[PDB]
Amino acid sequence: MYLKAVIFSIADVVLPLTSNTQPQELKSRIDSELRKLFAFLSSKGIKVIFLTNKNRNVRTHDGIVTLDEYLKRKFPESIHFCRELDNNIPAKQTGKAIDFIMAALELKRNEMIYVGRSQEDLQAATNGNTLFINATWYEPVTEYGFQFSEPKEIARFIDVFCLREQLWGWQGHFNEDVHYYALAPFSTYVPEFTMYSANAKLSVGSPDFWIRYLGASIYFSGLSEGASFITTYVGHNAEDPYKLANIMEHDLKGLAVSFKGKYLKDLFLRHTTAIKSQVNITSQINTVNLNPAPIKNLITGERYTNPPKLKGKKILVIDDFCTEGNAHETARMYLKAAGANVINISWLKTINRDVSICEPTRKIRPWEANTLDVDDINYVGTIGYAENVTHGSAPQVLSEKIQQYDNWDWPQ
Repeated sequence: MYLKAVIFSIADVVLPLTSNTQPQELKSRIDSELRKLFAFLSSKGIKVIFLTNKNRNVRTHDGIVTLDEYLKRKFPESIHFCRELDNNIPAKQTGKAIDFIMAALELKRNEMIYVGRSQEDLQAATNGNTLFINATWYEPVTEYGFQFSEPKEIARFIDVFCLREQLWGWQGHFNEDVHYYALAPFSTYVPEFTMYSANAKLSVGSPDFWIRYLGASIYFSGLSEGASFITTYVGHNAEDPYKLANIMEHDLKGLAVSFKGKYLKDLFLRHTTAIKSQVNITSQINTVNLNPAPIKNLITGERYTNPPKLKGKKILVIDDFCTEGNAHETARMYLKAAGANVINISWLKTINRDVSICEPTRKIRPWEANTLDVDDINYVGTIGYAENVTHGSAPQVLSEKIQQYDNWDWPQ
């Protein structure tokens, strides 16, 4: 098991608090779905924790009861860590209540996730470096994605992405600074399979499917630890380089929030159109660089006034396809030149294609255009495909995983 406990907060999750003008049938439906979720978790051996501050009064049809009485009668198979009832529990928003639960239940930090909605619970989860599961069935969120609109979505996320032994279908390392991960193997029989149309929706899967796959694998693998930045690469056409980022921006913002990191949508610039390749690697190197003024505030559009501080910072680079690695290696080359610690993550790894690892013989000016000759490339090694496929991973599983996700329903 990767996931051994799910923490639930109360406000706008178990009980609607912000509003008292909700659809009259919704609270009963949510209670029914929460019981299904908790029973599902129990059936998988996963503990249900309520983490609360006050043993607040709760109005019921029969009268007022305490929160502990309410939870124990409605959701008896649970663990209620309530600060008002136990002075040993640290203040939630410090993050240290996570440390308390880890010790009390003898669990690792990334053996738990944290379902909440309020800003106070977002801080409790993220300051405790636990994955935040943003529950939006009582209070909507418009600023970013990676949301869970009803309790069934949490069970679907867990069942599809969190219970399998293999979080990555392919992964490899080279020297001490090259780290490649891919969610699933991929093989096709057409020459240039597109993930999205020329002029936008995805062709394979969906934004919610991929962000949930990414979130689970990055988190339960331990790979999110210490990540400061998440970014995407750029398409080959300088006139339209952000088609993937544009589709995934909403959800990548939400994943960054949940990781206590920052999503830099336009850290990479495609200043000139290149040959599509993921072909000599100079085609990539000579047509991209780092943006010295990326968007700092995706709400306002305000840009950094000085280049982001990347030295010694861990950055997750996410792309859709990895074939021979020309895109990821170029992304790594620029970020490494700026002093960052780079993780290269792909949705899909093309089968029977090896990744050539490259290092420049000449110095890179990472924040502006560079023009390298083919002789300026040192091919230092290879992360092969066959040698690094994880057990049970085949190009046939992605189809089955999307089908399982798209048609998911409560089991019997």
